Amino acid sequence: NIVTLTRFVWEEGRKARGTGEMTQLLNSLCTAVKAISTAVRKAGIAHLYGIAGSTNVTGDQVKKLDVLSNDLVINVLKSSFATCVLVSEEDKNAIIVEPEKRGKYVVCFDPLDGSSNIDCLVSIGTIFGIYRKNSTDEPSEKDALQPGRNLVAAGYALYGSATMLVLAMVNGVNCFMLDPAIGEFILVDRDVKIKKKGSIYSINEGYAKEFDPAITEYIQRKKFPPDNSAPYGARYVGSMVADVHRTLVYGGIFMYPANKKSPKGKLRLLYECNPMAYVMEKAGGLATTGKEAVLDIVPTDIHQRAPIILGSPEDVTELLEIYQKHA
Amino acid sequence: NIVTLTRFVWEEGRKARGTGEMTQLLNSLCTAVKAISTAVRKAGIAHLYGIAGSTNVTGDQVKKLDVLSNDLVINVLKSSFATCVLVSEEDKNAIIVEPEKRGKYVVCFDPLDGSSNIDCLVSIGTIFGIYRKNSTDEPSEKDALQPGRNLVAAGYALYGSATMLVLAMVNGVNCFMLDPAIGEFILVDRDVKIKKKGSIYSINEGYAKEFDPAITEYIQRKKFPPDNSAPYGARYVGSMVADVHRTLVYGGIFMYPANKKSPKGKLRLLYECNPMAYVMEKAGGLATTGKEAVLDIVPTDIHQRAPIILGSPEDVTELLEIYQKHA
Amino acid sequence: NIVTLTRFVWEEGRKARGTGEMTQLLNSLCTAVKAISTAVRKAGIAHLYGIAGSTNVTGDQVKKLDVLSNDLVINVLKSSFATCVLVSEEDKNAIIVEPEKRGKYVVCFDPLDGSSNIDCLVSIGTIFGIYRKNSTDEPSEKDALQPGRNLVAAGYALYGSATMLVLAMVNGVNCFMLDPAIGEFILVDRDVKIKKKGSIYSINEGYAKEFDPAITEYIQRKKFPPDNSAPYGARYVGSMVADVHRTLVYGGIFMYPANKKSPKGKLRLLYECNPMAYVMEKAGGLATTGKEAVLDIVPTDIHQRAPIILGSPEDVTELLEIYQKHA
Amino acid sequence: NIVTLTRFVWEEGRKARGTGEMTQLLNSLCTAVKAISTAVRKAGIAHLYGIAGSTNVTGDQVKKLDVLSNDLVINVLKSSFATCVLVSEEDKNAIIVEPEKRGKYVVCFDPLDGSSNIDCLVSIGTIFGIYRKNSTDEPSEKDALQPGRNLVAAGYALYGSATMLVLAMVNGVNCFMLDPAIGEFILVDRDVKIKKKGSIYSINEGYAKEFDPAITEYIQRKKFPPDNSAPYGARYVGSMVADVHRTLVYGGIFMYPANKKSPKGKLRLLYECNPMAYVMEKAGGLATTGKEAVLDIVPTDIHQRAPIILGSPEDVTELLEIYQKHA
Ligand SMILES: Nc1ncnc2c1ncn2[C@@H]1O[C@H](COP(=O)(O)O)[C@@H](O)[C@H]1O
Ligand SMILES: Nc1ncnc2c1ncn2[C@@H]1O[C@H](COP(=O)(O)O)[C@@H](O)[C@H]1O
Ligand SMILES: Nc1ncnc2c1ncn2[C@@H]1O[C@H](COP(=O)(O)O)[C@@H](O)[C@H]1O
Ligand SMILES: Nc1ncnc2c1ncn2[C@@H]1O[C@H](COP(=O)(O)O)[C@@H](O)[C@H]1O
Ligand SMILES: O=P(O)(O)OC[C@H]1O[C@](O)(CO)[C@@H](O)[C@@H]1O
Ligand SMILES: O=P(O)(O)OC[C@H]1O[C@](O)(CO)[C@@H](O)[C@@H]1O
Ligand SMILES: O=P(O)(O)OC[C@H]1O[C@](O)(CO)[C@@H](O)[C@@H]1O
Ligand SMILES: O=P(O)(O)OC[C@H]1O[C@](O)(CO)[C@@H](O)[C@@H]1O
Ligand SMILES: [Mg+2]
Ligand SMILES: [Mg+2]
Ligand SMILES: [Mg+2]
Ligand SMILES: [Mg+2]
Ligand SMILES: [Mg+2]
Ligand SMILES: [Mg+2]
Ligand SMILES: [Mg+2]
Ligand SMILES: [Mg+2]
Repeated sequence: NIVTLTRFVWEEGRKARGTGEMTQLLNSLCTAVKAISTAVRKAGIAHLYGIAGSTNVTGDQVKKLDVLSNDLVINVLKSSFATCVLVSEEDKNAIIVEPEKRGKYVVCFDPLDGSSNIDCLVSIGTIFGIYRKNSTDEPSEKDALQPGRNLVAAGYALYGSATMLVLAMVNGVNCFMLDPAIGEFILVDRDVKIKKKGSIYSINEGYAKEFDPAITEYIQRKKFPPDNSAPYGARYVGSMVADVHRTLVYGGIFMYPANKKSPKGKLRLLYECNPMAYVMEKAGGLATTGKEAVLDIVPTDIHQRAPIILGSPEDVTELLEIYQKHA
Repeated sequence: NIVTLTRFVWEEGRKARGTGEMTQLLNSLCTAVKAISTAVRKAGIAHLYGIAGSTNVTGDQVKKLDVLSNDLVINVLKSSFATCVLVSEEDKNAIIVEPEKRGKYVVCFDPLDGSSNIDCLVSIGTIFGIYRKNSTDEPSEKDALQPGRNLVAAGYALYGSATMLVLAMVNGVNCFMLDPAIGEFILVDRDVKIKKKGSIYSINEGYAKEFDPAITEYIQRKKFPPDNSAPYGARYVGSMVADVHRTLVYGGIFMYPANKKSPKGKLRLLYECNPMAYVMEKAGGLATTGKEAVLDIVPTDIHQRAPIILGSPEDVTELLEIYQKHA
Repeated sequence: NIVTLTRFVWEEGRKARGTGEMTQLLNSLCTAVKAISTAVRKAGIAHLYGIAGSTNVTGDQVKKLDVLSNDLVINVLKSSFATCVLVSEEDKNAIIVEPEKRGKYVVCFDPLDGSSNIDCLVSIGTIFGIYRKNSTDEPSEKDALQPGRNLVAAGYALYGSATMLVLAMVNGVNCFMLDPAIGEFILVDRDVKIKKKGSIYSINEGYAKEFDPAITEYIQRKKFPPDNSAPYGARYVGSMVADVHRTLVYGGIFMYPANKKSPKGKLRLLYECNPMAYVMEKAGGLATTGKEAVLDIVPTDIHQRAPIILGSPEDVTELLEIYQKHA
Repeated sequence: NIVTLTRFVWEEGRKARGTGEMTQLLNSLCTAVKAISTAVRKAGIAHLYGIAGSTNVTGDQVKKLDVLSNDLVINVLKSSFATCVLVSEEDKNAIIVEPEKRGKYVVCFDPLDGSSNIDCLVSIGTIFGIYRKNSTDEPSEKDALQPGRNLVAAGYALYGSATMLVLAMVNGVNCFMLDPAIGEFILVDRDVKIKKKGSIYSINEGYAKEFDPAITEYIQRKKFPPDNSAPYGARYVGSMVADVHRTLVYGGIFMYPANKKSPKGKLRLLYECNPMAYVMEKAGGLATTGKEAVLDIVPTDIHQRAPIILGSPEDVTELLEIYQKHA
């Protein structure tokens, strides 16, 4: 028996006795992701470039891709009827859903992540996190400011060589590969577990001059092992979604620590760090700032940043013990 | 006035006064590339997972994406009628073409490069180079041992967020985007030129402990600019096709130098290094082992390796100077 | 707000307070239909024809299309968990679903209809009818033998110039167009109503010599109107699904009356006539044998045939009154 | 050994000693055909219905499939560099090509035929014919008034259950299936020949009351064979492209004779009748007005109509005899 994304969420929803609202919300993400995937893959681009003449639009319009993604995501989510608040990376303010379309779920998302790789055609993706609304108050920003630990579902779509959607929930992590011939995601990996230990480390070493001594020491150790084993390989694609997926699936460690340009980290906590930390923990892995668990942080700004270290438990831990040794 | 790959090749053929044999060869390759693209993006994956039933099969028994790619290329090329010898990464020996199907061209390719990335869905590609056959004697392996300087055409397809075909000939480098809705590459970037100086460096820093002193000095300068300029950023996807493409388009440098466990470099001369050296030079860049232009090596074995450093002219030149300083 | 098939069935299901089982069953048809559509449209056919060599399958296998369709349909339905009995046109016996996968719904279907048009590439389609199981007995054939009037949902997919899925239920008829770029059906026509009267008649006149006098008289009247208006146009595609859809959407009348080769009609009652009659009545139209309503017939053979006349009410009626005038 | 349309055209070009101008012309058409196909099958229809938002628009304001088709064809042909005059169904006057873009070929086409079928999703097609330019004077409309006998190439694309391109030249008719997964037509039927005698007749029987006596006699014989043979079956899709294709492949006859409200027939000479007459004759069939081979008419107006009867040689001959018997 083959399992499709659609069927899988449905089955899970019954097991959990849902009213179906969260299930429709998930079905809606899928749609969004398929629509983004098709755009990213450049289908229909011959029109932009004149295959039918440059007479095609009467006035002004073409779209950047992340603008489009954002529109797809927002619009599909509202149409779901499952949400009351949304937080996009592209909006200075939480969007609040009209009462007619208002469900009970808060959704944080990065509609298109890894934009310095968009032009060079490198892997890019979409990041999401779902919360249940925890107040009887009219829906506002505060509803989005919960710790990642209160997540009900999270995950990401990866537009790589193929398109994959990874979904994490209370019971674990599942991967579905998009079949673009029939528009259906297919469970291809079930209940995924990251290796305890890894052989790849992933960090942008260009900030070498600004790392703290923990990260400096750890990096040396990945390259000149004290036990004299083979040094870790290094991979940094530059798209968080890509680097984290490879981390999930081959194991190892991903790092985006604090900097002078950012002393608080670069990556966003609501819609980059959190969901990626939820996925890592559901899969037997760790996600820390160096000092504490990403999921336990209570945000104050929807666009707050945080340092993030995630990956195999022995690897992350090894770095936590350096921070400890140092403090 | 939209220019598709087929038209462009056709015209370039006219200007060259071609017999039309090479043009057909290139048309053939486009077709191989669109076919691999669809396979890589997993159209019809649902059949492999029993959508239609017939579910005994999913086991370690069926054709890998890398093997499929190879077959597509060999067959689509032979069917061209323009080739007499092919070299593939995936075969110990050059394939001699059937006298009946024979043509003058010699083709070296890597049907699918970046196979450490395959399972994690990161970008992967196809690299190729085309030579004119030098001797009059029967077609034999040694027809492929010609230095890169002799390349009549060379380039690659990147399967990334989108699929792209980059093609370099005597008079420049051009980029064509695959519109998978119609099966057609659209020229999106004409006569491409790499910038003189980038701000990104690409290398696997995990081999730090095997690096020669110049590579070592070089990295340091990128991190701690002795002149106080901004430090370069780092990127290493792990797929040559992707790292190189980014280098073409954003500028900067890409390096797979010799190291102790790879005393000759790891990347293959005939179908990885030469193809990308040719693109880089046709685009105003450099490609060097550290002591010598890659294109000038006289090859001695079809699977020979070479150290390769390629990218923007100023960034390669700076490194070469370091190499000179280490006499 | 755009409505997708998925969302539409969901919304309807809640309104009707379903446990969701019938809703998953519908979601499962969709999938099946997308999969059939992609096959029919010939995607991936380059493999059959050797694009990768004729070395591709080790032993014996390619599939006819209606065989495939059948496998898709059966397998997707079982996987739904919504069914206990299925009746395919391709199976001499009702399939009975294993108790582990056994839902409460009986499904009758023609997996691929219009097969004399398959080779000439004319429009083809899939026909379905859903019943609720009406016994507390272990599920057997008798569960499929209900009159069309006990239908809970029915409809068809059309693989024409575009692919459309038409769905009828207690409350009416809705059309969704397949967007093959993102694999999603889009409500494009809502609550469809056939015209009271039409200007097209549709019958295979080649059986002229064997019609009864009712049909003979009616045909003359469509061609030499007694009121002297313009004669109806004639259309017979040869695929029931195509002729009936055009009937639904432009109005008029479709006929496949009794014959000597068939004195009982050609078309099958469980999975051709019934669903097509349910769709016609939900849309303000009529479906008769000449003597009685198709939906009211209680079948005795799952593969029983019946005469069928359907289309605009004034048109069908005009023919009923000829039968009456004659009897 | 798989043969794609591009290869086939290329070779036929070699054998013909072509300049390669006509070959490019045909390549261009393939590209137009794949583009219309995608549009007809409704990829990206979700955008027209506000998936991405921007929902003011769906109203009677945006480009019809028929207009889009026309633009694709004109532009893709002009970009060929092989044409000096085009005739389209959709334009009152021939389009003269810009001297800069000029070539020797004259092209008559029907970008989208069967528009009464468009809304019901029944098959529709694109018909074309190519002439060599006869005079030396400036390119003008009258360059298109050449009898069909002069056609250098002719054929059509059928958008049906699958998309097909049928192409007839001096040395035969071949059929190529579009694999929309890779954007490539595959030759599936080589040197096609219509059978001598079919058992299907195609006509709009609704015009019975305007039919000339021979057509009338003819129909009767198909229904009541005076020799007691089996009666022919009837089929009339309503789209010339589909009815004709079926005629090519199953055999039999297709008829649009003159009738009183269409005293000259309805179908257009330059871009409907000639293109299909040429295919039929190159395939061993006949095409006649009833008194004269269609290809021999000297046309006098680019939108002139003609009565046309085409199909198997025995079935056309039988009808012609009836016409002779009516002196
Ligand atoms: N598809 C699903 N998968 C897993 N849990 C679900 C699903 N649907 C609902 N639930 C659980 O039930 C809770 C209430 O669902 P709902 O009743 O739709 O708001 C959710 O917050 C989930 O924890
Ligand atoms: N499409 C083309 N683009 C650029 N150069 C070409 C093309 N076709 C042929 N040539 C040049 O002309 C030489 C002979 O062409 P051919 O007769 O096809 O072998 C080739 O080796 C190329 O150097
Ligand atoms: N998606 C739906 N649309 C319309 N009616 C439905 C739907 N789902 C369930 N129902 C109605 O509720 C009945 C019981 O549904 P179920 O509880 O799924 O067996 C069905 O037989 C339908 O009449
Ligand atoms: N691809 C082709 N297939 C068949 N005949 C061709 C082809 N190309 C050219 N010809 C024949 O040669 C003539 C001159 O070709 P051209 O130089 O392309 O105008 C054409 O009018 C055709 O009759
Ligand atoms: O170039 P930098 O500073 O390493 O940042 C790249 C990071 O930025 C992001 O685009 C988020 O801004 C991530 O996808 C990625 O990890
Ligand atoms: O893991 P390493 O040693 O850095 O290798 C990366 C290189 O591996 C290769 O796959 C070797 O073919 C290249 O595509 C890529 O540049
Ligand atoms: O050629 P005939 O006898 O008119 O039958 C065609 C009919 O047969 C069917 O294929 C069902 O067998 C219908 O789709 C269609 O209406
Ligand atoms: O409805 P009628 O008069 O039979 O016309 C059918 C004919 O109409 C046309 O659309 C006229 O272009 C043809 O495609 C088709 O053969
Ligand atoms: Mg973003
Ligand atoms: Mg981001
Ligand atoms: Mg390689
Ligand atoms: Mg390889
Ligand atoms: Mg059938
Ligand atoms: Mg049938
Ligand atoms: Mg027409
Ligand atoms: Mg037209």
